[PDB]
Amino acid sequence: GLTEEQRMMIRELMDAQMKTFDTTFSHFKNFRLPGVWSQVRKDLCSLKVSLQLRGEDGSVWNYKPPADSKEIFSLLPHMADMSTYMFKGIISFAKVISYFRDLPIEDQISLLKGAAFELCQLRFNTVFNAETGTWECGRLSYCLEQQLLLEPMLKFHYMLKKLQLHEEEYVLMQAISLFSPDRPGVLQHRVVDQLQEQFAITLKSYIECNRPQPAHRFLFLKIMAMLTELRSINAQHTQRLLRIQDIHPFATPLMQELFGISLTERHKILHRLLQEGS
Amino acid sequence: GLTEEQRMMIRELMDAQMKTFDTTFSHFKNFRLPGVLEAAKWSQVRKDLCSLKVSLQLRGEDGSVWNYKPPADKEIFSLLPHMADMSTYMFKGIISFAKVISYFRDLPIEDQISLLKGAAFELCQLRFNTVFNAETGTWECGRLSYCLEDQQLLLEPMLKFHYMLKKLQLHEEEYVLMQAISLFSPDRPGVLQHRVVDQLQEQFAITLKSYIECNRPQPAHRFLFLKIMAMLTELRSINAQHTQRLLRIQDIHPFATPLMQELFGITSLTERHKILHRLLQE
Ligand SMILES: CCC[C@H](CC)Oc1ccc(C(C)(C)C)cc1NC(=O)c1nnn(-c2cc(OC)c(OC)cc2OC)c1C
Repeated sequence: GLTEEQRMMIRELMDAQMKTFDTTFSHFKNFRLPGVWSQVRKDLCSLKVSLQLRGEDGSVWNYKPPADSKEIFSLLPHMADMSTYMFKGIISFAKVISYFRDLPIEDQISLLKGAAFELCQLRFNTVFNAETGTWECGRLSYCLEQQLLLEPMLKFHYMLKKLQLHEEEYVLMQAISLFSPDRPGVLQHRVVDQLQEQFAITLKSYIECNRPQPAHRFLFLKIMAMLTELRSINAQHTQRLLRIQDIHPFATPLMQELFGISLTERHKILHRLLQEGS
Repeated sequence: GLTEEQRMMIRELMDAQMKTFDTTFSHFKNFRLPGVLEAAKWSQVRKDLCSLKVSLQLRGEDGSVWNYKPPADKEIFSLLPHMADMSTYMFKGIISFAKVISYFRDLPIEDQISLLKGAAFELCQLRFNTVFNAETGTWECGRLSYCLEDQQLLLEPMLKFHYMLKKLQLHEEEYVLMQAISLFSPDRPGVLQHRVVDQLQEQFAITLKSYIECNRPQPAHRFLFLKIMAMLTELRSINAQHTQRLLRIQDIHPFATPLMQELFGITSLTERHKILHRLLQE
């Protein structure tokens, strides 16, 4: 049994997730596609994937990427368009949350700047297939091509998928990650921290009310440990992606705002999206 | 051996084939691709498209491979715009091939149109056979490949034609001689100079027959010429079948390029074939 606010808190996060997560990716359209230095290449080989695109008629386009030999940056324009679409649903997810919109406009930008990558990877894990190693995104599919676990990103997705979390546990991780008080640029550190502690208490209470099996022992502490690991991966890959942008500019205008390439003035797209409605 | 006129007859056909056959399909660009998105009229159309089912493969300069798996069953009309662009590109190379031949230029412009109107499909299949892989079942057109999908395929005469013709393992000179015999068919609709085209076709047949006698062993290729003539006869029937299959599909779903509309009878001999007439002047 959870308190009435804990029940209300989960139902709002669940309602916000349903309204702002295009799990079928049907509204993802107008995306770039592949046409018909030593420190950089070591990272891209781990996340090498093949792109599949199913059609409403039943046809299947399949893209096998070129081998290792300006060929490792062919999928990045598409992945930038995909990451931007995912984050636009993340922004809408934050706007629906009542505790988020009541924050100052600068804190809303600072929180989304620090949780952009983390909240996308949590939503990506829900469409990740453990056996096939494929992120099934409705019309689109991303299939990979023992040693991969050395890459923290792939290792994070396999460990998180192994926990077999509920929808409520996924959206609570998004709330705990979004309401991080120690993000760069946050002013209301104390108010955001108070909000984060309530999401953690709600997550801890939910697990005790629905997970009696021994496979889920210490599950709350595992989740909190995964959120810390995901925070480190965020710092690694955000620093890594700036090197690729430095050599081959590929980021969309919204991704450029999130990287640093007044807050409301240099984050014009993010400011406009926070003022717009559903 | 071969007579000096027959030797020069092969040299001209080989020269015409070399100048007009983009064997690597390097100049085939700007083509359409399948996008990322009464009752007896359709019933007869579905039977035609399910016969030949191929998957499209696109190799890239960097090493990437785009692959298109066709759908099942207005969904079976996804590959037609691409094949219309491929056929038109092949037709233009066939027209240029005939224009290089001196025996073809001396014919009236109407007989040139009539011969090209009846042998356009046949000469493309002969060129397509040279890039067909019997083992993999794929037409390798350089960066483009067309792999078939399921004796299940021998039922269609078109696929059976390519496998039987490939088994003969014909030379380049024998292939280009088949094109001349097929191009100079005197019994095409609209042909006027029946005797010239018939005598010209007989000389190409004699040259092809004499070429086999002088460049092949004695007992092994004793009937190779008659096998070739049988394949040309079978190929003429496939042309009549395919031409009728395309008119039914075009009537329901227009996909024909302007050049294909003229060669197939869709809307004087030069009044209804203005595009084909212009390509013969230049
Ligand atoms: C389902 C597709 C995804 C998949 C899920 C983990 O994974 C990838 C797999 C392969 C590749 C290759 C290009 C190497 C082939 C990439 C990814 N993955 C990504 O391309 C990516 N995933 N997240 N982000 C990202 C997003 C952000 O917010 C918009 C952000 O903040 C601005 C920073 C980000 O990166 C540090 C990217 C660029």
